[PDB]
Amino acid sequence: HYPTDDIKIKEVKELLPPIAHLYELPISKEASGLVHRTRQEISDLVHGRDKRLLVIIGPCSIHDPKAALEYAERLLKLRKQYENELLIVMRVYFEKPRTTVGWKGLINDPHLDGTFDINFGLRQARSLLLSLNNMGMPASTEFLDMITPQYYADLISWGAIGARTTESQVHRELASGLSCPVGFKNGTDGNLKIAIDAIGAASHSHHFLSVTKAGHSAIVHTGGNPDCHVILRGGKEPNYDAEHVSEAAEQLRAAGVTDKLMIDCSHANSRKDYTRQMEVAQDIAAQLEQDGGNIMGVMVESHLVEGRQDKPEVYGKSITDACIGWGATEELLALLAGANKKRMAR
Amino acid sequence: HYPTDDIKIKEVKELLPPIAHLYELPISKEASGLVHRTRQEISDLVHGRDKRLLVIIGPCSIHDPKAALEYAERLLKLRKQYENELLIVMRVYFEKPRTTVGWKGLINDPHLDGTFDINFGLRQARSLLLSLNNMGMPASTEFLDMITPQYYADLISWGAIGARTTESQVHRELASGLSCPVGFKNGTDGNLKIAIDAIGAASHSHHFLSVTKAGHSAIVHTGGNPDCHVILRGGKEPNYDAEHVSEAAEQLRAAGVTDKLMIDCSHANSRKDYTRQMEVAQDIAAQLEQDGGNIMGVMVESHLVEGRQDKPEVYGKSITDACIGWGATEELLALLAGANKKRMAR
Amino acid sequence: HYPTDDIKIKEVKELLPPIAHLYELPISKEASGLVHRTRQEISDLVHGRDKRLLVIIGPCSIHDPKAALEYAERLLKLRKQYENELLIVMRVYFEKPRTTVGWKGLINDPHLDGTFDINFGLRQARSLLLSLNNMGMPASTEFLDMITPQYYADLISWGAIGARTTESQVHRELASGLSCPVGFKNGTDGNLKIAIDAIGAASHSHHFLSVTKAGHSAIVHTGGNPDCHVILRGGKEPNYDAEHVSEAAEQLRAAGVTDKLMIDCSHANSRKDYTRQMEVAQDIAAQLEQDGGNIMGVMVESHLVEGRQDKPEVYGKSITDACIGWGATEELLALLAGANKKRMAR
Amino acid sequence: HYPTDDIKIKEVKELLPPIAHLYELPISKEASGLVHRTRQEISDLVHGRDKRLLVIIGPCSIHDPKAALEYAERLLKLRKQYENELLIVMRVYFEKPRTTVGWKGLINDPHLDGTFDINFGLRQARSLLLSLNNMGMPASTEFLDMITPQYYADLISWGAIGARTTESQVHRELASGLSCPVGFKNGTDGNLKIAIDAIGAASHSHHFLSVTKAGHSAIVHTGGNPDCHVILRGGKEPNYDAEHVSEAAEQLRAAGVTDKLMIDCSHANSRKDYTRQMEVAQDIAAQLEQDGGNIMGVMVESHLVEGRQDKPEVYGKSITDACIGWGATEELLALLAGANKKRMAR
Ligand SMILES: N[C@@H](Cc1ccc(O)cc1)C(=O)O
Ligand SMILES: N[C@@H](Cc1ccc(O)cc1)C(=O)O
Ligand SMILES: N[C@@H](Cc1ccc(O)cc1)C(=O)O
Ligand SMILES: N[C@@H](Cc1ccc(O)cc1)C(=O)O
Ligand SMILES: [Mn+2]
Ligand SMILES: [Mn+2]
Ligand SMILES: [Mn+2]
Ligand SMILES: [Mn+2]
Repeated sequence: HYPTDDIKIKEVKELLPPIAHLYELPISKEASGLVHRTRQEISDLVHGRDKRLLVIIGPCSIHDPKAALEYAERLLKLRKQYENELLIVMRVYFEKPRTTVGWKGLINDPHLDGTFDINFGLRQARSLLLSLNNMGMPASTEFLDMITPQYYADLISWGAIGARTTESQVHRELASGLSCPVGFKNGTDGNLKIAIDAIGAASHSHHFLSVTKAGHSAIVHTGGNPDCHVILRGGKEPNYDAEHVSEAAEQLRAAGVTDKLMIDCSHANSRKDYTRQMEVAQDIAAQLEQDGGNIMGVMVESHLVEGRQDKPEVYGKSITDACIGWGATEELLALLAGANKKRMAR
Repeated sequence: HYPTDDIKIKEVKELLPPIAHLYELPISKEASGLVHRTRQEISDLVHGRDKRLLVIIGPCSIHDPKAALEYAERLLKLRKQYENELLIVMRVYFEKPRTTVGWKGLINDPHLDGTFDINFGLRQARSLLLSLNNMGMPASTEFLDMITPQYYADLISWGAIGARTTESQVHRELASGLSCPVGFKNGTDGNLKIAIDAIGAASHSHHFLSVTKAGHSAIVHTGGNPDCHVILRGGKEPNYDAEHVSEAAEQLRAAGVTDKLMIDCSHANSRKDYTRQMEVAQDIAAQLEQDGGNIMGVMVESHLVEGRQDKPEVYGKSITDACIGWGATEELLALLAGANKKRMAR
Repeated sequence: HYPTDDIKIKEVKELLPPIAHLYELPISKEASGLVHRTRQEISDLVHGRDKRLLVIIGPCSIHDPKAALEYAERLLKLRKQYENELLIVMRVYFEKPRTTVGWKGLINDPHLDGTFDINFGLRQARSLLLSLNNMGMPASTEFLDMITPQYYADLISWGAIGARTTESQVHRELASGLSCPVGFKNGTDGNLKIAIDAIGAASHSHHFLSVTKAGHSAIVHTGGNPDCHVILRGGKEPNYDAEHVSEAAEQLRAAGVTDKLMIDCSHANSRKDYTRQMEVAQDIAAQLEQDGGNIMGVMVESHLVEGRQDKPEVYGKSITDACIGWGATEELLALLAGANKKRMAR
Repeated sequence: HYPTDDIKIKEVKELLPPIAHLYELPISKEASGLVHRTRQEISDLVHGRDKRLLVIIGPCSIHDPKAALEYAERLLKLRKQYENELLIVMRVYFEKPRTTVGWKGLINDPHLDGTFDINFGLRQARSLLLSLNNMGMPASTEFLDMITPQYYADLISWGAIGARTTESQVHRELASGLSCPVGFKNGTDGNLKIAIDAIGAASHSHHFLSVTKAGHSAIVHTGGNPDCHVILRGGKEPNYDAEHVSEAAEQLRAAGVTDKLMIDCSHANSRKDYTRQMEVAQDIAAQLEQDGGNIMGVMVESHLVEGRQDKPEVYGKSITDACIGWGATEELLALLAGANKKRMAR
């Protein structure tokens, strides 16, 4: 026969199934309680029942777990300190999607050297998330595929579907069966309709393909996710100001979905310049003081150290998108806490 | 000890692995030969080694195998008759992605009644593709997820990644290991950079998660797909005309990827009107007559009977997007054949 | 770094999982009814609620399914005719365990030429069992390992654990979770304790290692099989006469298990002389006339044609142990039917 | 559709696949060398190329790994002390086969409380075996089924098939693909032919059903095991003396298999009284000092503290068959080393 199968495949390696990771790193009672509780709390924010600000804040991507747990220990103090004004949740993204050839994230390539030790990667990803939850810091992440969630979704209190996948039917179907609340980002060029469309789609029951905990191909029948919302992350032009929030909210009401939204201070809203995250946060603060009824959260890309680097030389310094440092982070959260205390008190 | 896992999952059900369907419906010598040959012949059009026009043509979605087989028998005659000018490959899409609630396609819901007998669907799909190839008709389809291809990619001569997934990293990774040439559509609002980037991305080696033929979770390390191209399919504005082809070509050369492209006569370029497909085809024909050096194919939604219908009452009429009928198909193909006969003789 | 794993293994090949066979050959409504009620009917014989005689009768091993179906259609007329006196179930054994190099049975080597096409054999075995049941003929078999049952046990009305495996803990555990009544044979040298112990063991809950329907290693927690009994099949000397029955009954009563047993007319009771099966059946008929309260069934090795052959040249003639032909079978059943008519009438 | 499938199954639970354990506890360089060499050294005894006595000695069953490690540390000193005369390998059996309801072993029930935590049991079993090998004590075990060996056979230098399974075709097939040398015991009533038949059978190639390292059902094709021998373990009467050895040797040569055998000092050769293990060993000693040409090994049930316990209330005390203590073990080994010194020196 002429060959027709796997013509462009170098290798297919079997993967340790989720149950193997679950046996080594079973979720503890206290992590279980933190996740259940934070999921519910976030849901209240999504549907306008509590007026705290959800703050998803942390590195662009995790490239070292030691630095991440160190970051978490500082953030934990602010989480407790601002607990009446803000619901702080740590951003634990293992990979930034990239068009150009480059590092594929911590799950994919934990040794940062192109050896793609994914079993170790997933094991590390789960270990980190259990430790964070065990210390009192809830975690959030981006789900890029339909398989990785079986390894650690049980430890995630909030999920994101990125700008590049919000329109994708299979990612919407995934979101409809995710145990956590989910935010959908507007398209890379500013299209908001696709995120509005996605919350619609994700609240309904769907079927997609994936694997069981034991690692076998299966059909997943989901119940719908009622806790979805939009994230404004800019486009050609930023979309974070009051007028864009207003238009967005009107559109969400017309589609019959939640008009409470998140604003990303990073990415195309900061123009890929980390020193502008603070500008976006200040405008949001202004919005919260005047009115700001439709804002329920913000996203901030933050690290121990500011900026970015191509190689992982410097500890707690991003190797993907540039972040603000810890000093600026304390400044940003004091401000948001300050502004939302006034909103909550009106 | 609060629950955190599969909170919004109604059911998970095991799927028959690929090997079960490969065991019952193994590829034949003839089907292997046709797939292999057709994939090569198409790559030749992609890289400009041959100036025949690839015509991806057939129903919007397959909802009846008998009608598809009948359609194929008619198309076969014209595939042979035009074989020196056109490379005709049947469209065999099992689903049409959509945002609203509705029929999820032949793989997901073969009984067209909401039972989701996916084991049956996947079986019928492979059976139809094996039959089409055995009769002399090569097939093409859209790959919407990372698992379904293990079940029938071996029977597919050309693959599409739709507008909604072209920017998705995991779909680009998938394309990088598909055995067939792959077309990337421009975004739903007419964005071409995502498809140009996708070609660049898919030519490189990647890892993604999927399942082995035996249905177990796995790491797939791909080789890169050197045979990818863009498909112009409209957006806010149609992009089929000479001026758009030339803008696209310029952008492709500047990214250092192939400047040969496909034009979808349907969907947003026809504005969802099936009678405008013939208009787009004539415009393409006129370009091939004048120059048209960057056009390597077209896409046409065609069935035995023209139009569309909500319920599958009429034999051979679409229940998804509207199609041209057999009569206009004959004329479209005869038009494109003659226009390309001239381009070829230059 | 020395190799320590799989030193003496030539190949490990993956099987189609049971779900693959179950999907091609699902159990029909009618086959389900037959299996359900025959298991119940037999259970009534084991615990003494009904005085009909279970007759397990058919070839030593199946090597041709067509002969087995032709055998089955003749036997069916007799199953119907003697249904008030005899409960006739066909023997569908796929393999005779042996010590010397030879044919490994219809599952292991369905093509009978040493190519070990196990996927094909499991398929053929299931199809044969399905067709038998669909025609009205219940089936029985011997379970030699802990994995093959997942492929066809749903089609089996009565099971044997052979003389060579009755003492094996893992086989006793299997029996404890088999859906059918099970007969255990006495040891090759005549030891009855191992079968009495086996019945005891198998009535309890156990755990044993096996495979799920999807083919994954699993732990099976069984509930106990309350329907087990012994089979007197001879030893150094035959054990079929009234004295031996009576000694067995007492021992059975002493271990507090059912004192109804089965007598195998073949094997070491006939001493591998198929013409003696008739004399064993005549002894049993006499016991039934006189009393025989502890007999609930008999086993008989029977085919279309008598004797045995080394190669499968002659149609419907055994390639394992020698069987009685069809004419002698008619006599034997008539003999047993008439005798038990009088036992039942008392 | 009446139910016919799994009627008497309480629960099917997925088991961690072997690879999961092999990932947490990979074999080390040193353990590899110890396993590889010992297997070769045993092969040499089996085939008469060295006259050292193989000594399989250790607890009847392991129920505490701390005690097993302490026992091993003491045994190691003797292993080295007597290395020129004896090859001391540790008995590391996890379960003892039972007809009556009892503790089902360390693998099945590591917590000694009916929780059947088999994943943990298998993990513990592997861990113990890896530790033993790491400190320089090779290990030996009974293989009771066709799945457990995938989890630790790589750490085993000698395997036993017990009296209850020696006649079993599937265990013979298992043995034919085991990396270690294998001993087959004579039947529980003293039948030697089954063990002689077993060696014959196990030296040829076989197919049996099992699971891959990845935990999926598979067809195993073995190469044959050339290193099998019998074990004399008594029956209705003891079989350990010169005249039973002589007669066994004769039947062995006559069947064209190795006439070197092992004698079990325990079980039916001791009358199930641990105090008579020594009297058996004294007889073997006398045989060696006169001739003892056919003896290549002995088997001894020994522990730190002598005797049995109904429940595990004491350190280093058997909870299954009764074992001689350390004192009696020092004396037995001295006796054997001394007698065998004399055999080796002529
Ligand atoms: N386990 C995920 C949902 C999920 C289920 C099955 C899958 O295959 C994938 C994802 C959660 O609890 O959110
Ligand atoms: N088998 C596909 C490539 C592929 C391989 C593995 C997967 O999991 C998915 C897709 C092809 O030949 O095109
Ligand atoms: N399926 C078997 C019982 C069984 C279940 C699991 C196994 O792994 C083996 C046997 C029956 O219906 O009798
Ligand atoms: N792994 C075993 C042999 C074996 C192989 C496969 C199995 O499924 C079972 C046992 C050994 O090395 O001795
Ligand atoms: Mn980022
Ligand atoms: Mn369409
Ligand atoms: Mn027989
Ligand atoms: Mn013992």
